[PDB]
Amino acid sequence: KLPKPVQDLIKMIFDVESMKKAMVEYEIDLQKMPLGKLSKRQIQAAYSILSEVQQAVSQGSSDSQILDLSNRFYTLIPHDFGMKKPPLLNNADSVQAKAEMLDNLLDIEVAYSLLRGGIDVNYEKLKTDIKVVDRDSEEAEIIRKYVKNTHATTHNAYDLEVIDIFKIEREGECQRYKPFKQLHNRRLLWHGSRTTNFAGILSQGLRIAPPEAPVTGYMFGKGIYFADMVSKSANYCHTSQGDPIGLILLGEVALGNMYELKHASHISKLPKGKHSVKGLGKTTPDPSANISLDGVDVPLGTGISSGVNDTSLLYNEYIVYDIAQVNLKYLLKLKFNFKT
Ligand SMILES: COC(=O)c1cnc(N2CCN(C(=O)c3ccc(-c4nc5cccc(C(N)=O)c5[nH]4)cc3)CC2)nc1
Repeated sequence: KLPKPVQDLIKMIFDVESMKKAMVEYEIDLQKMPLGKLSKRQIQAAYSILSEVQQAVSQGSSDSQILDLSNRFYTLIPHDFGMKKPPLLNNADSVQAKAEMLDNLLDIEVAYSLLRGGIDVNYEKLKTDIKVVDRDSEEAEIIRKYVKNTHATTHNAYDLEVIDIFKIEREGECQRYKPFKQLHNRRLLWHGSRTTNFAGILSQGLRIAPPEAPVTGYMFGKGIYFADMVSKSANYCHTSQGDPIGLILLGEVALGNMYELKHASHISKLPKGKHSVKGLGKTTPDPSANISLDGVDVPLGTGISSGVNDTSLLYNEYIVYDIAQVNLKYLLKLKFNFKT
């Protein structure tokens, strides 16, 4: 009954094929730990094992206090390690991969638990209004200016192809966002993610990392992270040429007084007065070219110098610390054409 490209979208983000493939990747044992068996106790409780483990990554527990811990992680999240003894979780390079693993499992769990309980039926459980923006229109044309124009040259692994442009209103967000709709400095910014996560995103909104989750890797702490160049968000689609179709959001995020840092602070509470963090990049879109939809900054100028030496970022990052500061506006279906 819905339009074709929206029916395809729901078959993309509820594809049980993708989910199983994403666990064979992470070397999870699907015999002991199938899709159904993924519960929310475990991921929180696995995260928990990546408190204590990290809680002795800087002291370095010693195997007397590591082995048992590194062990007790595999009780809940079993793995299938070829023929080589299980990689012992005793470094921050290891706990990174596992941090990103549970980060993904959590939304794969959301996707199943929605599909399993009670393609128009799966649309219902996304609790999101999904409407097609039409190619030839203007709304269509200023989204494409932004995608072609703010492609960064450091990101030369792919050309960016727009397939479908959807308009999105998640149930309850409009109300949640009224308080921040009157805040100054509001931007339509990019947010990329794995398509296995999008079941979780559309249904639950963009969340901040749970408190059980590790220290660092989080440059500007546990917040919702946006970019102004599509490439930077495009990269967190983690698409191979095996699966060359990604999903990237546009968000209205109400940034207000941006706290402007040029190196990592694990920001735990924002300064009285500040509403977001702005990681200052080397390159920033032509601020000349910044356009205005409905009292929202659409920064779609091409890359020029910010002029700003003495940053650890090649490109800007926006972070909020309140889920209510985001109001998701569009969802884009992209093809990744690769260059080698
Ligand atoms: C053990 O400590 C470590 O060394 C370590 C631990 N954990 C880690 N890691 C696990 C925890 N980490 C994250 O969940 C994380 C992932 C993505 C971003 C992010 N940044 C963005 C900037 C602009 C736009 C976007 C976007 N998606 O549009 C951005 N997304 C941020 C954080 C980070 C990686 N890495 C290292």
